[PDB]
Amino acid sequence: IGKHVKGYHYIIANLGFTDGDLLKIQFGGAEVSGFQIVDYDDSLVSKFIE
Amino acid sequence: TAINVGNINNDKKDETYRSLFQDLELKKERRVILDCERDKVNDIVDQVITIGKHVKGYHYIIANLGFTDGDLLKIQFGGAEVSGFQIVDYDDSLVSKFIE
Repeated sequence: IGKHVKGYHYIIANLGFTDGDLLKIQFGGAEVSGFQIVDYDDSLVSKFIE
Repeated sequence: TAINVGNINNDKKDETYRSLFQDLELKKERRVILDCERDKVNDIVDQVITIGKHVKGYHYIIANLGFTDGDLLKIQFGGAEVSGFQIVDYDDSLVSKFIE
């Protein structure tokens, strides 16, 4: 329905932002904020992901 | 505003396409004609949905004899008007006896 252009602004209220597929609205123009408890940038998780 | 969309490789396809509509944003272009092979249509249609240039305000014209031969249900609920051309009439009884 196209309600993701520049003007809308969504909030993902779970501790897993990068856990689901979100590239789909990566270029729509709307803003998207979320929460991440598993910081894939932390060193321990990087050795885990490998 | 004729833009040669033909010469593009597949690896840098997403970059030159957003840059094509940030070049179509200079003119605030809301009316676009495609006139391309049916395969290159669905590629163009897809990137259009990702940037969001299919809501109420845009109008596309598909210049090929295969309007219903591609997928149109995707850009069916955005808001933009879309037009094209069809040669195969699926309401005629001759094609009906052929489709059956």
